[PDB]
Amino acid sequence: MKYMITSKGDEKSDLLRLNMIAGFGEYDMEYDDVEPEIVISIGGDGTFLSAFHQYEERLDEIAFIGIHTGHLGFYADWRPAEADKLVKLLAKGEYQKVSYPLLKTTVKYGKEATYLALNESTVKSSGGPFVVDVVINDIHFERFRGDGLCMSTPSGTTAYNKSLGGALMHPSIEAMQLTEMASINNRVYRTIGSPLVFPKHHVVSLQPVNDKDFQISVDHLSILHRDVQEIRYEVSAKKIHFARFRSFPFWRRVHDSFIED
Amino acid sequence: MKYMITSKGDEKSDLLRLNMIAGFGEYDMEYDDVEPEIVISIGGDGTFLSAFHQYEERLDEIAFIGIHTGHLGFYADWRPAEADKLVKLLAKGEYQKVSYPLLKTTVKYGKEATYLALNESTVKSSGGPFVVDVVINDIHFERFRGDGLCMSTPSGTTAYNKSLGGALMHPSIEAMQLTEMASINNRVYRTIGSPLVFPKHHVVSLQPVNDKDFQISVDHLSILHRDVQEIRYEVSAKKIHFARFRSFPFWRRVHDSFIED
Amino acid sequence: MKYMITSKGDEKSDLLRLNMIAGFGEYDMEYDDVEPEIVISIGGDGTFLSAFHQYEERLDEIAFIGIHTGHLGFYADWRPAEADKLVKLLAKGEYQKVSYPLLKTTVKYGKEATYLALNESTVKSSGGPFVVDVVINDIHFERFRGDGLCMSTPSGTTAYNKSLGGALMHPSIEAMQLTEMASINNRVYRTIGSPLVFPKHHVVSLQPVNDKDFQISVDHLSILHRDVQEIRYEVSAKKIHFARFRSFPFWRRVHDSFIED
Amino acid sequence: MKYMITSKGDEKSDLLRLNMIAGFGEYDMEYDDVEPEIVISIGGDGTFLSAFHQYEERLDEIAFIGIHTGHLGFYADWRPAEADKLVKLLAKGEYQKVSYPLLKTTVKYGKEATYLALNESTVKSSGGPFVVDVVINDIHFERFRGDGLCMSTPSGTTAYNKSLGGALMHPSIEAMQLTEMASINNRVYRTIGSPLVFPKHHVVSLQPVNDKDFQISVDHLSILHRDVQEIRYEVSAKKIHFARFRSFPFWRRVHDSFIED
Ligand SMILES: NCCCN(CC#Cc1nc2c(N)ncnc2n1[C@@H]1O[C@H](CNC(=O)NCc2ccccc2)[C@@H](O)[C@H]1O)C[C@H]1O[C@@H](n2cnc3c(N)ncnc32)[C@H](O)[C@@H]1O
Ligand SMILES: NCCCN(CC#Cc1nc2c(N)ncnc2n1[C@@H]1O[C@H](CNC(=O)NCc2ccccc2)[C@@H](O)[C@H]1O)C[C@H]1O[C@@H](n2cnc3c(N)ncnc32)[C@H](O)[C@@H]1O
Ligand SMILES: NCCCN(CC#Cc1nc2c(N)ncnc2n1[C@@H]1O[C@H](CNC(=O)NCc2ccccc2)[C@@H](O)[C@H]1O)C[C@H]1O[C@@H](n2cnc3c(N)ncnc32)[C@H](O)[C@@H]1O
Ligand SMILES: NCCCN(CC#Cc1nc2c(N)ncnc2n1[C@@H]1O[C@H](CNC(=O)NCc2ccccc2)[C@@H](O)[C@H]1O)C[C@H]1O[C@@H](n2cnc3c(N)ncnc32)[C@H](O)[C@@H]1O
Repeated sequence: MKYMITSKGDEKSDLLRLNMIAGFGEYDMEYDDVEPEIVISIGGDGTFLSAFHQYEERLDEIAFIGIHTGHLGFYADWRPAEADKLVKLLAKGEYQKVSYPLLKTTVKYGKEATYLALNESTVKSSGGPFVVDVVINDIHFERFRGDGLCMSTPSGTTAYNKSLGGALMHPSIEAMQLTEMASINNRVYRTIGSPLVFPKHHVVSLQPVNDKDFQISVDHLSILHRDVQEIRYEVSAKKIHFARFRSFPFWRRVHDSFIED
Repeated sequence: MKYMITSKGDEKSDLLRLNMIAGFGEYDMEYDDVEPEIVISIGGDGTFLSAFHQYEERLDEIAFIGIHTGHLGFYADWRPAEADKLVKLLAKGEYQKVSYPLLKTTVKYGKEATYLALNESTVKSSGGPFVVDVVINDIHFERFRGDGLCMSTPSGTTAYNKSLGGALMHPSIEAMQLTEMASINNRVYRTIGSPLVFPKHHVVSLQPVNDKDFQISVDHLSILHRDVQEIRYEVSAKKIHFARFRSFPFWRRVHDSFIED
Repeated sequence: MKYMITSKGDEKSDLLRLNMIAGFGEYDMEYDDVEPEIVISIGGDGTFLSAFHQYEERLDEIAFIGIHTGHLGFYADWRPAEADKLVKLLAKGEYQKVSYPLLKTTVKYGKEATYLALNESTVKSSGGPFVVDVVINDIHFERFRGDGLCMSTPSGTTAYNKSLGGALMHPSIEAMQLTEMASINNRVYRTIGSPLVFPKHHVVSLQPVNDKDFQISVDHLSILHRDVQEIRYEVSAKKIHFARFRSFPFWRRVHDSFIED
Repeated sequence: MKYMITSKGDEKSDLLRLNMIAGFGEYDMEYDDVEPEIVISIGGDGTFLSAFHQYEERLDEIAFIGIHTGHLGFYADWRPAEADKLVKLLAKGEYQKVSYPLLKTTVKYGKEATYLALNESTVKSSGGPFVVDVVINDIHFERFRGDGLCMSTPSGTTAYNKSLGGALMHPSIEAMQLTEMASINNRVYRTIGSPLVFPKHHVVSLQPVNDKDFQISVDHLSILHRDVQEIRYEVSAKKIHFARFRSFPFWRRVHDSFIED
């Protein structure tokens, strides 16, 4: 029905976008970037991430599709050569939807801000040492000293989380994963070390010890937050929906990206 | 109703066992180690593991309880001082049950053997190099060369899995986790490296490349298997049930064991 | 002969400093913080690091001593109770000196700046992605994409380097060690992963790929450098000298700090 | 002068060997596999390792050369196409020698056995738990519980040591590196975790706690030792010598093997 297309903005992606719009013009399809029902991202995973955040207030009404004009992306998992086939199948419709879990981040001050992540949310200090108390379902778990912390969605586990030693999780698992960035461990300072995987309805709370200023990232976006009293992580009730047109299993996607393609 | 008690076999555990039996004699409780409904393990996690495997054919009819006479165990999570309180609460009954997921291992030859794991199942070679093809839901994922592989239950993630870099997973997540033991990675040999977390109904199959003899462990038990054609891992449909009498959250149990107690 | 004493600045360290000065007044010892021959640091390792950098232009004329008024430090390895014994032994003299290797960092622009490190020097980006070409003795070794890189002295290996997975090296080895911070590794991006240990006279050069702005740290000090053409690492020809009065072996120091004391 | 050639034993390596012998027949070169001065290994690193151990009692009289008929090896670093060039340059002589450090392993019982390693020596248990006390220069450093331990030469650091998280060390550094295999770390059990790098004249001693039977490997060779009282590691005074005919820097060799070739 209603659809829009975002572009990475290079020549290859802009022209693929115009060609798909022309191809869409031959069906009962209406270009609408205010209330689209299909969002096509042409570029890479960064382009797809921006498309998700552009429309994160209408996630239940939108099915996303990614086309990678560079190397294979984990979200942009369609090749440009299949664009005409994609146009045809999209126009007809009757496609199945698959849903991936998302991460909710709440930042409290001394007022509240909430953010939704498709990959992950990270916390680092403003410049000095990073020290937070990690509280799991109101239980004090550890005092973390180090570079920072990363809380990843399942589909995010192949991104920053992977570089930090985290496990790769199949996205059908409604969970979030917390990994450490360079923790100090000696006689007096102790962290768990291992990645931690949390189910739905578990709340991980980060509470400042001394400094209350933190650089908080949500996917690409990174903002300095001041006078922070708490950072709360939990699996969101909201999910992102993908239009699926053929089988591209997650573990094959992992294989193609990290082992060989 | 019917109950039995296993002991580590040292003086401390044998006498605690006899005292609980005497205390149980004052209620409508019958000692039966053929068809018990409550299985009390007195000792450590190894003692608890043997109790589980002693009765793994009646898991749906049994609630397990562990008493640790040494350091705190992840399964034997009751102190000996609470034994009298445990007797009293057990006798009355009306206790809630909590269930943890289990791992099913199938070993095929050229005939079939199946095993149930509460912690993990590992595969190593008989002596020479270990090389297996890793197949996920019939998709060839990687050729693994190294010391071996470990497939862990959620409650097993704090055991061997943790020492191999795996993530700690809350046991409410029905999953299994595959970690690598010292993989070779160079130009010609590529593994994923990261731990992999699999949901229910995903089948991980290990298939020999040259040598077909493997040392396979299931919890404590380790057996040399010969003429192996395939090793299949999946989350079991069977679950282990614990009698719960108070709140001892998993993440607090993790905290008490690895951070401080 | 000539000596000075730096203090962490809390009450405990200031008063210990005044007491040692009073005790030194009973010997042929002259307080001189312009050209001291003995530099006593009272506080922690951060205090010792500042003392080293305060006098890094007279390293060949100075023997350093650290007193830890908090937990045991790797550089401040004397307890406050031994201060009177230290005064007496220092005044007499005839102490042996031990030398630790240092790291030289050269930053080139489009002009040159050089820095000396006792712990390590790290490179991170100004905000966006960090991408550098790593060149070893003029040989292009890898293109590094990730959070950053850390080059550690031997005595620094128990500090940031340790938290990044680096090896602990005995300080008698004239070397530097390069560790990765969260590198991306997929089909198209490849780093070595492993820590790299370099002997004297090997030059590791970091060369920008796109962005030329970098946040460069040397021990505690962190500075944003702009218009960087190259960052060069090599083991310095200069060494830091410690006054030794009893045996405190490095591996015992490692044991006391990380295993138990 | 005197020379011999070992072969992997496949058709490619046997015929290359015969062709080099025929080519050597045109110079003042004598085939002697009793007291050779040049040892040519044709095959892979395993073939080279066997050549080293075949002649480990005449290391000071022998210069080794490796030809890799498969993928590039770290010791067999010459291609078969250069065999004729190698024959010519070898016959003339006047080649430079480069030396790599070696590892000495002493096994004491209740009698003594000593072994020389070019890659590494590892210790594992006979079947049950592996527990040893790690003693560094007579100082008790840690009690290690886990799968085992690996002590690597510098040139060995790119082999098993690399798969265990160890650092890659340039072979001009006279050192040995100790890495852990899956150590248990909790409240009651503590190891250092990090790889440890030891200079010449440091002695690392492994002492049994309960079981005295250990599976000890030296390069390819693996032997069950019984009634072990101590395992002692130190950098050997003996070195292996390579004939060098052109520049093939170690870090380029690392690059070609792990990054790209
Ligand atoms: N260019 C602006 C936006 C950059 N990123 C977009 C992305 C992405 C992504 N998501 C992936 C996924 N779920 N599974 C596997 N692949 C996934 N990709 C892949 O990652 C690559 C791109 N990303 C990248 O170079 N970032 C470095 C960076 C650092 C600082 C600022 C900006 C960029 C590409 O190949 C794509 O295919 C944003 C995402 O970087 C991830 N990120 C951040 N820091 C690191 C790190 N140190 N190591 C690994 N990933 C990191 C993080 O997770 C974030 O959401
Ligand atoms: N004694 C015969 C039986 C030994 N093990 C019993 C157990 C256990 C256990 N389960 C735990 C859990 N889910 N979460 C946290 N804690 C858990 N425990 C804790 O682990 C300790 C005991 N186990 C141990 O020293 N094993 C070494 C070993 C090697 C070879 C043969 C026999 C023993 C104790 O403190 C207990 O509290 C069996 C279990 O060893 C685990 N295991 C095996 N190898 C390693 C390793 N290299 N690193 C870490 N764990 C290992 C594995 O996972 C197995 O199921
Ligand atoms: N307070 C201002 C100055 C802080 N640091 C002083 C120091 C130190 C030190 N040197 C040590 C050594 N050679 N071997 C073992 N112990 C050694 N110490 C020990 O490290 C602790 C102190 N340092 C620390 O919390 N820093 C966190 C930090 C981050 C950002 C800004 C400021 C501080 C103390 O216990 C002492 O005993 C400076 C040194 O931090 C090291 N550092 C930096 N980031 C990390 C990290 N993520 N993980 C581990 N170390 C880190 C680095 O290496 C630097 O030179
Ligand atoms: N085939 C009989 C003999 C096998 N090995 C010969 C070798 C070698 C070698 N030395 C290398 C070096 N210094 N730097 C880089 N490359 C180096 N190679 C490379 O390693 C590959 C070969 N080796 C291998 O598959 N071994 C697995 C194995 C396990 C159990 C029994 C037999 C073999 C090849 O590509 C070659 O190019 C012996 C050496 O295996 C090393 N080894 C042992 N276990 C592991 C492991 N889990 N992970 C990584 N290496 C391991 C160890 O270190 C030993 O000395």
